[PDB]
Amino acid sequence: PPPIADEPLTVNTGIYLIECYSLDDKAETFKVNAFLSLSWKDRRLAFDPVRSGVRVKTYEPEAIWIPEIRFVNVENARDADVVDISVSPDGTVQYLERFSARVLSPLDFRRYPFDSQTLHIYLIVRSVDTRNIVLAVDLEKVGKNDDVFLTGWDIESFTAVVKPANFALEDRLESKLDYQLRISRQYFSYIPNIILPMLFILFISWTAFWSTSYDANVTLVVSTLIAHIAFNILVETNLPKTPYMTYTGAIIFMIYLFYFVAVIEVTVQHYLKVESQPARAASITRASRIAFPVVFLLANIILAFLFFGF
Amino acid sequence: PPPIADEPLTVNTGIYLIECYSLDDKAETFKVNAFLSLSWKDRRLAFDPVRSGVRVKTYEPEAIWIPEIRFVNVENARDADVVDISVSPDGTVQYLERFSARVLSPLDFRRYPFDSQTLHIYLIVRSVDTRNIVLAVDLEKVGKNDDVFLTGWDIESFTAVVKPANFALEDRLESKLDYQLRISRQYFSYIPNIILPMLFILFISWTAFWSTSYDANVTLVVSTLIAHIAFNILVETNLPKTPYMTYTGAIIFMIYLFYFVAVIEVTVQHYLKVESQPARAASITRASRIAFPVVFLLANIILAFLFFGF
Amino acid sequence: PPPIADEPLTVNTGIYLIECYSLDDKAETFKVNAFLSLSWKDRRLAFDPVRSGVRVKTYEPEAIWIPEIRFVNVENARDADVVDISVSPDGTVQYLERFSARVLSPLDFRRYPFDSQTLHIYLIVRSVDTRNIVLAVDLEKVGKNDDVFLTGWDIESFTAVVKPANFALEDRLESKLDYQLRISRQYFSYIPNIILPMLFILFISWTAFWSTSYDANVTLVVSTLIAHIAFNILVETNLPKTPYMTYTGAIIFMIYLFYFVAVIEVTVQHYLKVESQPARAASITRASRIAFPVVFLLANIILAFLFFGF
Amino acid sequence: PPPIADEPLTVNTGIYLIECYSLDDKAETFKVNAFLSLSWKDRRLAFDPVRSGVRVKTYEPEAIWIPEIRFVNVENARDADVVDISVSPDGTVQYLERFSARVLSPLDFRRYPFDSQTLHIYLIVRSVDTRNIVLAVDLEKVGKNDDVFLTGWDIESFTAVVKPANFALEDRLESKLDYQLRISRQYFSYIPNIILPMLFILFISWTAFWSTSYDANVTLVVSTLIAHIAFNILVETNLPKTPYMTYTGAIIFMIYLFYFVAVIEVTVQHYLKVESQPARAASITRASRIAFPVVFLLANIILAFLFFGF
Amino acid sequence: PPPIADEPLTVNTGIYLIECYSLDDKAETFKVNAFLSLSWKDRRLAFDPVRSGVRVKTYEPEAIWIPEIRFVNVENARDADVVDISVSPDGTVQYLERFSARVLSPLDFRRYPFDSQTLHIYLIVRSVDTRNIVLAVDLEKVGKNDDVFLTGWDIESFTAVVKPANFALEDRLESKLDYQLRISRQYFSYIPNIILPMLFILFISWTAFWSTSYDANVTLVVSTLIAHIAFNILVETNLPKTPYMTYTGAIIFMIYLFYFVAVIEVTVQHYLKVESQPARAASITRASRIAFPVVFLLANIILAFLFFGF
Ligand SMILES: [As]
Repeated sequence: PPPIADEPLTVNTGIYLIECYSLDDKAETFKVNAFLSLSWKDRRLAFDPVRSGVRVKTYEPEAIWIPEIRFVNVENARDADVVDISVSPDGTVQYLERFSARVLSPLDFRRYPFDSQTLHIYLIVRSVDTRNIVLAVDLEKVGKNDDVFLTGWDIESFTAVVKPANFALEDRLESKLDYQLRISRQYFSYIPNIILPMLFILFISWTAFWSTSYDANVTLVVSTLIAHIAFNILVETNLPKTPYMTYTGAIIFMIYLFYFVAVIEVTVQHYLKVESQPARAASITRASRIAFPVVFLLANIILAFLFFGF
Repeated sequence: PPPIADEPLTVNTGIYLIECYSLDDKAETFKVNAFLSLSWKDRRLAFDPVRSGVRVKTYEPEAIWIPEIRFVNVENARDADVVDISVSPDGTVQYLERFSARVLSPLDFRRYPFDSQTLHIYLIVRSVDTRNIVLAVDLEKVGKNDDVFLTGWDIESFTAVVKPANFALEDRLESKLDYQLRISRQYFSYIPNIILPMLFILFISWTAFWSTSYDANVTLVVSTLIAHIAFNILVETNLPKTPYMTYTGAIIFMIYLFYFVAVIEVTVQHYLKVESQPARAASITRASRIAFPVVFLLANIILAFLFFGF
Repeated sequence: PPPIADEPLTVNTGIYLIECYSLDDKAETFKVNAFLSLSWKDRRLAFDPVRSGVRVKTYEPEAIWIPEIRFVNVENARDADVVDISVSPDGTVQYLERFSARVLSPLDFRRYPFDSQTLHIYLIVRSVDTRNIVLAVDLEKVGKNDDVFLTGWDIESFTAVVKPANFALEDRLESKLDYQLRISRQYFSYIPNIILPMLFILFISWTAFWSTSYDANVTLVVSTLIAHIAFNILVETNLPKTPYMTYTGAIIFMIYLFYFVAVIEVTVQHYLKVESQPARAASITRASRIAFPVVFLLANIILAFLFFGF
Repeated sequence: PPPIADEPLTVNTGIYLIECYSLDDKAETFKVNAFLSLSWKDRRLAFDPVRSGVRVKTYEPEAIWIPEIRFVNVENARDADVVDISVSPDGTVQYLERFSARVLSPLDFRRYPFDSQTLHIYLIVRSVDTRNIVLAVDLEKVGKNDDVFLTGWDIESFTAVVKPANFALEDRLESKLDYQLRISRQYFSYIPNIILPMLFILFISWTAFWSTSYDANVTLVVSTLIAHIAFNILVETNLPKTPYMTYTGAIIFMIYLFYFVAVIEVTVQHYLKVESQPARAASITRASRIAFPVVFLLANIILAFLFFGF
Repeated sequence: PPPIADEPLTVNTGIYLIECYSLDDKAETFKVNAFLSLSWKDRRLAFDPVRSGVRVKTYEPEAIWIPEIRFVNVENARDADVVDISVSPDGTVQYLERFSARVLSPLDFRRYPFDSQTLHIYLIVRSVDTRNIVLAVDLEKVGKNDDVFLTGWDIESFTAVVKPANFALEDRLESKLDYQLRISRQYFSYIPNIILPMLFILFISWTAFWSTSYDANVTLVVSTLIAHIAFNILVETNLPKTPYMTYTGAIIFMIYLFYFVAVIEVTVQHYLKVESQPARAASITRASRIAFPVVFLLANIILAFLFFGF
């Protein structure tokens, strides 16, 4: 039984994030638990305050016509408990639920450890014989408690795009709203646990540039290579198959080369050193011990720049 | 209370993918959230527009007879919220739900990293005392929003096989429709993260062909073999027990042989070199350093061709 | 309100597997999604066809008395949606649900990778003031679609034991039926991924029988031992704590010995070789390089036979 | 509407384990699926058999007053389906449900692999204006089918403590009953898979007592130490953080010492052997090769005894 | 139908922990199963005891107006079964449920293995046309059975902050209460299983200070480094990405340096020893064998102090 408007019936939305959690880089999802608020004039519900009880009367959901606001990017439909309904005397309705949904917003792992993401919540509304246009009421959209959590992320700002996108879908226009959650990743921990440990094994690798024992230079350079894979693999886990190159995975891969030529050298500073031409061998090893650190720190400036600097 | 047709009652289906996600190579499943649309003539619902309200009247699901459209390849029954119902005056009904199901379609890992998959959704309908034939209405089957996601997959095309398959099941014919989602894998990331890292460890392996120290050639060749397992295992995880040979697992296994004979050689270039016959030993190592890269790059053309080229 | 039979009321069961999945060797469970079909004469429901509507009338579940068929080996009670009810005129009822349960059937890992399992589904029915006997109707028990999946398993045959087991439980006899699903494991993949890789590391281990450097024979034999654990552990994961010896775990353990004595020898071919008695040492190593492969291939025939051949 | 007793209303309980599974050493829980049976005299329900139908009349749960029997050590409230209700003519009620709960009973990992556990199920009942006392009816407490499973455990005996513990909680006495499940662990598999593999690596370790090459005695003793961690870690996984010392973790830790002094020796038999005093060095190594095996087998008798023998 | 108070209606809360479990350091959550108790005067419910039945009358939840007490830090809404309701004659209502919620409270891993945590439960209540103020009744808040478990934690004390925090949220004041659970970690097991095993591998590392073979000093020091990662990684698992430095992760990282300079030395005591200046080399190694243990034990006092001592 929809409210006989005179034109498109505006319905006034607003989300108040209460809990925010389980951001899942792999699945590109996150859990949210907030308030949903809705308002609309249903002139029928109008009531002489004086002749009746008080300012507003409260109804159960069955009694009133209430507009189906579905979310768009959700796994299942959301779990919502209706907190209150409050018809004003002119026929203005105050609806408030407290939903708990798992949201499917995508992420840009381009700068991975140093990435900033923007999450989305959608809310379509499908029209009928009155058109339904959604729109935001920013007094119930300051939705964000001062304790929203979201581990391993700094939460920058929850806001909403005031202009709805009015699609037409299978012959009844829908109205879609864009609620936005902006987040910076907490990259700190990736340093002591990934970046540094990773760099160290790289350096040890190439003390083989001050050694002359092939036997202890393989035992060295090769053993270190292994550990890099333990890290390569460790990272490549908490991270989806991007069809594009992730910054961290760039440098994590640039590295493999520095282990490769490293080997090449130790191998060469050996074929030379045995081809009775140490003249050359200890010239190479002599230089290797300079070229690598440079070309690395160089390539990383190149890389680092190539990603963030662009 | 079914609509007394005069022949098989056609019911007009149509899916509009809204969200698409959690494709699970291991389980061979994916999550989907779309519109389901249905139409049929229920002459009873017919109504003088002029003597009554307007173009169409809307009903709750309980009021109208509505045909049970179950999905076939689903884990549980799907979670669906009814978006709208709209009986036309001739008795034509417009049903629209927004279901959210976890779909069980199988995949062909034959070309694994470079594989293209086709996913399915089925929709049977069980007949009664009127036969029910489903059929597609392609205006509500352009079902695919321009933001369907599906991480790690490029989405080629959502369409449907217009001719239903009319089975007879336990004495009431059912009508089944085939909705098709075609996808190409995003193979890019498998390169910097699996293929390349994997090839590198292989090459280092066989710098042992320019070494002459057994001790540093095992520490070398053996250490590299281990890492290959870290990769072998890494891959063999995000991947079901195919009863058949997966391309990537082919080359991932072809490799083990190149590690084996590698060892064989270093081992031989040692039993020879100590059987006072370096004449031979440094003839073998001499050639090993050519045969392996060739026979590999050769075998890979052979392999690569054997898979994609056929 | 049970149907006043004149003796034990037979209820006619039948399962039609539609989906079959998530077989979990660790938990000894599997997921299933099938039809449940039931029939019984409730003479009360009988109806003059001529004086009434048609062949059969359909009821909602609340209207008719319907016998509680619980499954026995289930985690929670099963999730079932009622597909149809059809009382015949003599009072014969056609019930059809589509349940989706997680089933708890045990497995025999004795021949592990080459094991064949038989899964079970039970269906008790608890009697009241008429005795209830269940029994199978094999026209609704050809339950098995031609697309049942069950990854990593070949599905041999779904059938049922026609004779119910009529227990008496806490004073009301129950009737239990045995539905059986027989499956052979798809052992193929365990070859390129476990068995072979495993054998290789074993062989490399004992090239130490053609080496004479203790230093490169430990670096060798010990390094390989490690990798075997990586495999030992890998396997010991997707596999419950059987109180009995699993074939694969037999040979996976027989192996440890061949690594042990291997060490013993290299260690001995060293205490001898340094006790100025290479006379003996290179006699041992001489034989070791024959005994091991034999005694192995021998023990494996012994083992293999001991398991499958008995 | 409770039954107006004349004193404490006795309610007669009884559990019949049907399925038993997912014992979780880490979480200290287990899943169970059994019958719950209850009896009480509700004189109101009394009925002239002769003037009425038969021996007993059956009711739905809403009709009769039925006593809330909650379980105590449960994660969530239990999932129970009511199997039957049967009021006798004196007003004696026969209630039978089939619940399925996840139970939270603790375990004594003191003798870990060789531990015997006793699990619990509780059933409080909160009184009102008649006191409610629970008590066991041992004819519905032989609850244990002859197929109860519980992988990796031998099930010794399901029984119950006949005397309830009548607490007073927040001013209404409660009555609590103790159902007991006794289980021995199936320790067999821990031998081929943990204990033995673990002892082997220990012995190999100290063939370094018959070697004289520090270089191959470290590559030896150190490589073996690593593998022990692979086992140390493997075990320390399927096992909660006991605030106390687990037998297995005792010997798994005693071991580390035998690796430590082992190293000490090889290290010493080297500082000695190079301080031109092999007089001593090969006196130490000479004895080391006796002391360790003894002091070990000695300490293990000490340990073993200390745990099981006390 | 709310109770027409004369001022803010106080509602009297109280939790009695019955079961406590699944504390999840990674997710920062825990499961709880307790009693919730509520009291309020609803003068309407008042009843002449003499003219009516007895002391108190009991109602079903539907009959009475009952205040919505939502928990705040919960994943989903909590699963609660109503145990009893008991209106006194003045209109005083005794509500008692037994809920089972998964609670989202954060933790301070600063002292990780030796950390003490405080968990929270919240209970808002949203006002209407009478203000609702919650408050604690400490006779139903001694909520904590003498068998609360919580594996791997010693439970210090369950209590509550008597003064509610009265927020105003979207125009209706809410009242929030703070229930507190204080817990000390059971750090014992982390010793035999992490700390000690970890220290051992560190010591062995630097027996390389009494060795002079570079080849056996890398095979030594490098092999031990690997094992430390097996531990580094092991730990870094059961532990969230803190944006801050965890004590255990401090010392677990301080370590890497002692492996690094260790290498440096062995590498140097080799470039020196071969630059025909053993004068120096065996002066360094001479000192290394003192400096490291000191600077370590020193840094650990520094570290240990830095964390716990501040
Ligand atoms: As190694």
